[PDB]
Amino acid sequence: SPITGLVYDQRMMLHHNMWDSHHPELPQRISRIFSRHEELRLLSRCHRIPARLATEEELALCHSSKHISIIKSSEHMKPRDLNRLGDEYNSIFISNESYTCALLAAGSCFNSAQAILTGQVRNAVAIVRPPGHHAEKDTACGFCFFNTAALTARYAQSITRESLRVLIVDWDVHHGNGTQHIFEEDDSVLYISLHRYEDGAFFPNSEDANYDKVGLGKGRGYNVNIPWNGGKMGDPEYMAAFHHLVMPIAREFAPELVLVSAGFDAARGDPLGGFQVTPEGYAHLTHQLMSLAAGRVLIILEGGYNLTSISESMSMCTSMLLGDSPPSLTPLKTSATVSINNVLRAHAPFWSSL
Ligand SMILES: O=C(CCCCCONC(=O)c1nc(-c2ccc(N3CCCC3)cc2)cs1)NO
Ligand SMILES: [Zn+2]
Ligand SMILES: [Zn+2]
Ligand SMILES: [Zn+2]
Ligand SMILES: [Zn+2]
Ligand SMILES: [Zn+2]
Repeated sequence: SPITGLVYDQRMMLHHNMWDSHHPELPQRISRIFSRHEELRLLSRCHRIPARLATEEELALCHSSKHISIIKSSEHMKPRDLNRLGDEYNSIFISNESYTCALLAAGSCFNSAQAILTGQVRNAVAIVRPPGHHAEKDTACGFCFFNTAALTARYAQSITRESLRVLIVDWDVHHGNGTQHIFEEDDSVLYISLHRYEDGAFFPNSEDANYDKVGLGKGRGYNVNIPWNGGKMGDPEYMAAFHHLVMPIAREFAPELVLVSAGFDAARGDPLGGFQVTPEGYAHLTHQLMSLAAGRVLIILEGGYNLTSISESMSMCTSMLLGDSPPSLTPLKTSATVSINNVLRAHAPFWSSL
C-alpha cells in the first residue's frame, strides 16, 4: 500500500576493521542514514522489506566458486589470518562478520528487487554495507566483497526473464570496475558510471574507467563511462551529464528495471571524493531516473563517508522515490564539458538520441 520499500538491518553494522575502528567505511554509515530517514519522517511512509542472506547459488550468478569459497572461509579465521587475507586485496579489511554482512547486503537487495517486480512496491531503497561495485568475478576490492548491484540485476532476470532490460546507474565517485567487467559483453544490462578519473590517478587507477571503454562484442555500446578530470565537480556538472548523456541513453535503452549504485562520496564534505554535489542535486538525479521503468528504481548504497552528507543525500533520494516535489535547483565547468563531449563522441556510434 506504500509505494516505496525500504530495507535496513543493523546486523550489517557488524562488519568492522579490527585494527582501525576509525576506518572511513564505518558501521554507523547505515544507521545514520536510517536514523535520518526517521527524523525526516520517511520511515513511516515506507513499507519495510526484511533483509535475508543471499544463497551461494545466488552469489554464483556473478562470482566464481573460488572467490565465494575464500570470503566464506574468513568466518572462522583468527585475527592474524583475517589481517593476512585482507592485505591480499586492494583496500580491504575483514572481520568474522564480514561475510554475513555481505550476504545480508545482497539478499536485502534481492528482496527489494522481488518486491518491485511482484508489484508489492513501486520502488525501493537499500541502506546496505559493505559496498559492492568494485567486486569482480574473482576478487574483492575497494571495501567491496560481492557485487550487490550486479547480483541484484541477475537475480531480477532469473525471477522474470533472462532478457529483462536492467539499467545500472553508478554515481558513486569511483568507477564501478567490477560492475563494468561482469556486464562488459551483455546487451541486456546497461552500465552507466560517472566517476572521478584524473587520467587514472584516482582509484581504482585504471584506463578501464575511461570514456573509450564501450563494452565488448554484443555489449558494444552497453557500457557508458563518464570520467571527470581536473575539476571540483558538483550539481551543474552532474545535471548536465544527465541531460546530455545519461537520460537520453537510458530512455533509448528503455529499461524494465533501474538499479542505482548510489555511493554518496561525490557529495560536498566527502573526504575521499573531494567533489561538491548537494543533497538537492541527488534528489534531482533520482527524480529524473524515476521517469524510467514506470518509476521502478532501486537505490543501493555504495560509497559515501561524510555521515551528514550521506544521511541527507540518501534521505532526499527516498523522498523523490516517495513521489515528493524536488527542492529547487551555476554555469558548467569547462573540463566537465570536455568530458561530456568525449563521451558523446564515443557513444554516438551506438545511441541515436545522442
Ligand atoms: O568509495 C568506494 C571505495 C573507496 C576506496 C578508495 C581507495 O581506497 N582507500 C582510500 O582512498 C582511503 N583514503 C582514506 C582517506 C583519505 C583522505 C581523508 N581525508 C582527506 C581530508 C581529511 C581526511 C581521510 C581518509 C581512508 S582509506 N567505492 O565506491
Ligand atoms: Zn516526510
Ligand atoms: Zn561511479
Ligand atoms: Zn553492459
Ligand atoms: Zn563508455
Ligand atoms: Zn566510492
